Amino acid sequence: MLKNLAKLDQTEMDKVNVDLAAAGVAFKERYNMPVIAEAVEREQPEHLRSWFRERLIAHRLASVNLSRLPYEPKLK
Repeated sequence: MLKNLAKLDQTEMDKVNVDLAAAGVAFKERYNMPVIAEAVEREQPEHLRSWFRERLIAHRLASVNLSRLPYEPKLK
């Protein structure tokens, strides 16, 4: 109703944060700069290891697409 703590929930955002790390691993194409597949993997809590894996496919799509919607202008 008001308290809304259940929304921000450290676990809720934990889940969202893990994907970002996964995306970072997709920066392995950009391995012309430093990317540690070990680190990202180990940064993700083994508990939800599957989540990293599943998200990895998602981030693979997002890596190969290139698009991703960067900055660009585009304003009404």
